[PDB]
Amino acid sequence: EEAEKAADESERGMKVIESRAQKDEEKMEIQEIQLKEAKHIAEDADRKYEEVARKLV
Amino acid sequence: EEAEKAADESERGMKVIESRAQKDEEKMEIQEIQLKEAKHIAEDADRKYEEVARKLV
Repeated sequence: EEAEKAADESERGMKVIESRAQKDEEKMEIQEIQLKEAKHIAEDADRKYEEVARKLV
Repeated sequence: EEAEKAADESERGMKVIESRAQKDEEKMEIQEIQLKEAKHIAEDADRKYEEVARKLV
């Protein structure tokens, strides 16, 4: 019971950190999207920079 | 032995998961850093866009 309880406590710890890994996986994925979008914009803003800068020229 | 093993599976679970959760925290932090760098590129790419777009106006 104590070992199983330890296993359960260990799983509870694990579920908090598994959930944390998942929160971080989700944040990572959100951030990965934000990265492709932040970089998309870095590039798009530069694409637009050139479109407008070209017009500026 | 199965319960202690379960404790060890759950504890190993935590070691792998905690380390993984940290790897995910790091990948997440990396995506945060990268999206922020990309976002900052976007802040400047957009800022530069604004400067040329404003200058275009």
